[PDB]
Amino acid sequence: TFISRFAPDQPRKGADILVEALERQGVETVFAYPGGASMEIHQALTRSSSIRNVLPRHEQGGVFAAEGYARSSGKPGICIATSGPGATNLVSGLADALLDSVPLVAITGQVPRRMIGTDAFQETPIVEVTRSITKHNYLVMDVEDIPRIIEEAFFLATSGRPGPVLVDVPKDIQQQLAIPNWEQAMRLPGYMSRMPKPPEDSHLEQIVRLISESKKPVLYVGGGCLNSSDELGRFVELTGIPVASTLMGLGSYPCDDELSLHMLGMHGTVYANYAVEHSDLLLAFGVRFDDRVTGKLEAFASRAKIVHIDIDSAEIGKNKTPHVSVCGDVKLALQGMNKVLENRAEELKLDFGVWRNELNVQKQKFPLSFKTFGEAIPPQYAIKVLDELTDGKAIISTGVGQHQMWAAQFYNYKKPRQWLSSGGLGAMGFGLPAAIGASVANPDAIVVDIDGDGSFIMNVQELATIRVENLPVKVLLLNNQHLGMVMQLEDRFYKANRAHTFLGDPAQEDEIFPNMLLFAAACGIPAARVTKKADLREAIQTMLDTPGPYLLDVICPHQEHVLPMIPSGGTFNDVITEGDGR
Amino acid sequence: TFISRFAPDQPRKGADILVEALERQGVETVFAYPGGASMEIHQALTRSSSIRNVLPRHEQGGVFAAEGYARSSGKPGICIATSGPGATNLVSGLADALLDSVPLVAITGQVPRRMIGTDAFQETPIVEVTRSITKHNYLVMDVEDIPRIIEEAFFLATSGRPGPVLVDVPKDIQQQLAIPNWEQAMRLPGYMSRMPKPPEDSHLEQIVRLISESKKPVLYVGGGCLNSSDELGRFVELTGIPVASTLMGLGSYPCDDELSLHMLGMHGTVYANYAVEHSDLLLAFGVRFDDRVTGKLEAFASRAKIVHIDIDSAEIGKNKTPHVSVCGDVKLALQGMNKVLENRAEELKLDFGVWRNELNVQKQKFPLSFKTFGEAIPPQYAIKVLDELTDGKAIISTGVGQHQMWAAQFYNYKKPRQWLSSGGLGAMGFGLPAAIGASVANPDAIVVDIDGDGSFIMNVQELATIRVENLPVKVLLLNNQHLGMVMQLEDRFYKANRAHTFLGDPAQEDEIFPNMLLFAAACGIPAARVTKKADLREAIQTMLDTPGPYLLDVICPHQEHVLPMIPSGGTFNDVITEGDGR
Ligand SMILES: Cc1cc2nc3c(=O)[nH]c(=O)nc-3n(C[C@H](O)[C@H](O)[C@H](O)COP(=O)(O)OP(=O)(O)OC[C@H]3O[C@@H](n4cnc5c(N)ncnc54)[C@H](O)[C@@H]3O)c2cc1C
Ligand SMILES: Cc1cc2nc3c(=O)[nH]c(=O)nc-3n(C[C@H](O)[C@H](O)[C@H](O)COP(=O)(O)OP(=O)(O)OC[C@H]3O[C@@H](n4cnc5c(N)ncnc54)[C@H](O)[C@@H]3O)c2cc1C
Ligand SMILES: Cc1ncc(C[n+]2csc(CCOP(=O)(O)OP(=O)(O)O)c2C)c(N)n1
Ligand SMILES: Cc1ncc(C[n+]2csc(CCOP(=O)(O)OP(=O)(O)O)c2C)c(N)n1
Ligand SMILES: [Mg+2]
Ligand SMILES: [Mg+2]
Repeated sequence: TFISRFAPDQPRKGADILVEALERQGVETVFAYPGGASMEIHQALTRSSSIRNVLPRHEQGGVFAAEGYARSSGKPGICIATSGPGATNLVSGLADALLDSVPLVAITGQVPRRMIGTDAFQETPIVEVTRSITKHNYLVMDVEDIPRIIEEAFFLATSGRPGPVLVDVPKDIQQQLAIPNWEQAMRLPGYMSRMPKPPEDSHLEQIVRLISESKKPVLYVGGGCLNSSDELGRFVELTGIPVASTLMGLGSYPCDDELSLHMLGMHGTVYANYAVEHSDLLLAFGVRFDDRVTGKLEAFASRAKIVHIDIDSAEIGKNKTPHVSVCGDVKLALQGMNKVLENRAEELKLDFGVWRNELNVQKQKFPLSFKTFGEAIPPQYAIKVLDELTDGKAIISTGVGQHQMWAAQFYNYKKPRQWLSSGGLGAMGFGLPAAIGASVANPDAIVVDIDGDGSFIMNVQELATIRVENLPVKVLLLNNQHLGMVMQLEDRFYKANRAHTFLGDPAQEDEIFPNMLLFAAACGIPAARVTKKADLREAIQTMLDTPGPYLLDVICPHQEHVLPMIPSGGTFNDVITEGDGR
Repeated sequence: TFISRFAPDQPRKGADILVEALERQGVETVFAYPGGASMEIHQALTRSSSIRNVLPRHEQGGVFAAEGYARSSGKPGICIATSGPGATNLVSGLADALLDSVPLVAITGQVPRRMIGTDAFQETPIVEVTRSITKHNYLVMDVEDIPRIIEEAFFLATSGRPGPVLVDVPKDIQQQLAIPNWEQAMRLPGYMSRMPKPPEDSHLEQIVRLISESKKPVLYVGGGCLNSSDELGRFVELTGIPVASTLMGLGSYPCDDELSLHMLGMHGTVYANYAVEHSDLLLAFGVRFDDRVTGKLEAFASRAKIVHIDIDSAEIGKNKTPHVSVCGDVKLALQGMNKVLENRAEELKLDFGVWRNELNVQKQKFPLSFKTFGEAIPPQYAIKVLDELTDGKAIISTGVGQHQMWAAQFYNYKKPRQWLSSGGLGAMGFGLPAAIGASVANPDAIVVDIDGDGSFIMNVQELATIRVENLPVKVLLLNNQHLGMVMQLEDRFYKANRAHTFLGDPAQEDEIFPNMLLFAAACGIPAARVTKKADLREAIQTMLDTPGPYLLDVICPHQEHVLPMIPSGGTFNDVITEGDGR
């Protein structure tokens, strides 16, 4: 029973209907940047006693904060912007939320309805621009459609395969007085008709049947299992199948477990890729068969029977045609298969110890390794220290690059929604704002941003947002003074010819530039810089123990390479296991 | 006779054809940020001995730098980015270059042709996204189309009404070897068929005829006259008609002249708006009748015969239907009308001294005024000092807000392409990167960024670009600690109820936050902060005299309001002339 701030017979502004529509959706936090087209919304936002607004310093930071808010909680992330340049600054976040399937709802202001199409002031057709980078978008043409469109937006953004939904609201609609109807149904007939039904018991038995007939099975877990942590953990108990996770599925199955193969793919471990290559049964639960995981599709699981489970019927048979397919919630498919495995425990043999001890041979032969040069800080080792000092219980957001892979390789995430990273779009500067939204969604959680010097500076303006909002965001900056991941491809395929990848000052090469500590100092954030490996443990411990925000400039040798590596479009027999830029 | 770096019978990479296509267009500077999809281009960029690359710290800064490069020189601005997040970061600049008609060419990398549509890694349909915010865009599907598409891109971006043109280049096309054909014609039949012919002598005489018959004529000059500085200066000699410029036409006719009415519109001077309201002939040369200039269209020049000259036939009669219309280059229309006025000098009376001395009455009755409170720095006065200390010969780029209007009101720009500001889209954070491109295009010019604390922080990362590239960019920061322009609308129409407009730290209200000096310090840039009006003249003089970059944190009282003001959709009888937030 919701309690409104207005009488049921009292006319109110359209912006008041919009804010109340958010309150009725359970929204507690929004990331709104004001402007002329959304000032009525920002005015009605102050009249709400339940919706907190985190004012960013850039709308790209606002939408990225809404992603980290969403990614670290499962709730939908809500960002608000004004028309024109405010909306165009959300584009990177919307395309990012789409490719990673993040529940997000973006509300942009717009010129009055009478002015749409005249190339007016701050007038851009944001609906036409964001049509291919959003799950769905709207353009409110009447104040009475506000409750229905907002309900459809949150339903579309959260149900099925989640994604971003944009709601363009003209200025005159925000000002028009009306009495909202909260009981009008949603106009989504063909969407709901396509919502997958619970999986049939016939499909689940044949999958369980194929498990007992298989000798070398591999679990291909991805971002679709973030809500099935317990269901997947029980499923491996009854089967004993090794688990290979994606960049997005990290945390679904604990990386520190003996059955874990960690990450597979281009930068995935050798033993995980070996398991998929030489498997006879591939259980692809909650994945989309990205090119960064398969490489040449004909070589991916070429000797394996593929079982694909998805909530998006478009992903099934999209890149790799499976044997058996199940269109539905993998959380339910695991629940059904679990009670089939325990009731048929005696019937089914289920002892793949020959197969996993074949993989454990590769696990000790080709493990995740890193060199330590003198006292220079290995970035891999620095992240391994953060794992130890936080007991693997810290929410980790990252940028995109070498530091992004090392944060995925050398951290043992125990639970899902702990690993926040742009994997689909791979957007730099995602780290710092995502940690902002994650800290707001989880106030009592250790939130650490493992960013790179190139990614960190892109949205460095959000350091002011961290201090103003008093958020205990930790910034573990892995400063390599380079556009590292691009530099690595230059060393491998372009004879180490630098093409605009150095980020420091060429007039002073051996001086670390920029001095990121002064960036934190400008925003009243305590900062420190560590260079030698001995001082690394205390420095990270100081960052964690110091209350509030903290930036740690961890200096790393730039010649490091992310290993192992499979070149774009290769097979398992093309994995690069050694080598750097020295 | 161009000199290629390759034999005419030698196959070369597609990226080498692309760079050579830029060299053949006279490109001397590009603003490129590397990525996996554009690494081949960045590799071929290093092999060029004539194209300098300014590496930004954010692609939004790269495209804004290309705008300032273009806006301050008339040459086309070229920015390059990678696929996915690199391209989505150009969106704000492309929509900005479209609404302000800035010649710009954007080159984005893309996944190989065989992968377009699979929602691949860093794969977004940038052509579909940017179709409504670009003059035109391309998707290269064969390496042999590179010379033709690049030639069509630069021709479309510069000819007619200029605008942005995007060229999406897949990765496999950059790698494909070929021998380019530089002599293939452009496939633009219906574009060139619509290119306006030189204006007929019949139209120009009737315009000159209407000038002698008119008693109260007003010149409505805009961004279309930036290339007609001399032609417009001679036209007013032969007619004596007062000149009212737009936010975009600033500098076309010197603001310090006795016939100048300065800016008209929402925040335009009272005497300029009075001239248009009580005119009988309105010469609208190079304008588009924006809502920020006309307000209620029925009241705009309601008693005036409207003569509209444009190179875009779509703008003629778009918002305000004119009497006489001329579709063509205003530079030629002025040349034709000039030689008609001097050959008919004796026939035509041409003495509007009764009308301009009627306007000079309003010029002294309601001039541009500002209060000076104690020793607090008036932002208007600070800009007036910069005009004096630079002799009005400094290239000025600004953000968007209160400081943007005061930089337009209280600076006497003597020549066009000296005033760089986002007027159409009104994009914040445009100031600092635009000054970067302007300084590269005009190395020996005084480049000053009159930015606001909200706009400056959005693209503050480009301070590293200024130091690395050793550009003498001056930053005159008008720090009001608020989202000023939005705060002003709160004081006027929302009873001064603050809705997320304060940018400092609420835990320490009287402390200036953030300390922007440490931002400059982090990037090795000398900085200073002035608070008292007496120290203002020496501080600005120190900024100018100090070689290289320099940031001046000018603190201003936030209660200041931009005056005069006409509310959105009003008439001339609705102008607000006094009032602030005190
Ligand atoms: C520099 C860089 C390197 C990278 N290299 C790698 C790498 O080596 N290895 C790697 O794995 N990734 C890598 N990526 C990331 C890669 O591009 C993809 O993000 C990754 O493949 C994601 O795979 P995913 O399908 O598990 O994630 P997602 O895209 O999040 O998975 C979405 C899928 O889950 C389904 N789904 C969602 N909910 C449900 C449900 N309830 N029931 C059933 N299905 C559901 C969706 O329908 C969809 O099919 C890299 C990224 C970057 C930036
Ligand atoms: C906060 C804010 C406040 C603003 N308030 C004002 C204000 O008070 N006053 C004001 O003037 N602006 C104001 N603006 C800016 C406003 O939105 C527009 O940018 C402004 O009206 C531009 O008018 P313009 O047509 O002269 O500029 P432009 O858009 O640059 O003019 C383009 C026109 O010139 C034509 N053209 C180009 N080349 C030629 C040629 N060779 N021959 C003939 N025609 C040509 C084009 O076809 C087109 O019609 C404000 C902006 C902001 C951000
Ligand atoms: C906005 C954006 N631009 C470009 C890219 C392409 N890119 C991917 S990784 C990388 C280099 C980033 O280096 P850094 O952020 O410093 O992390 P590092 O690899 O050095 O550890 C780039 C440019 C991207 N993913 N996003
Ligand atoms: C990216 C973007 N977001 C929002 C707006 C709307 N807007 C226009 S002016 C302004 C306030 C800017 O204040 P500031 O940059 O500090 O300049 P000031 O008015 O304070 O002098 C805003 C938010 C915009 N033009 N661009
Ligand atoms: Mg780095
Ligand atoms: Mg300001």
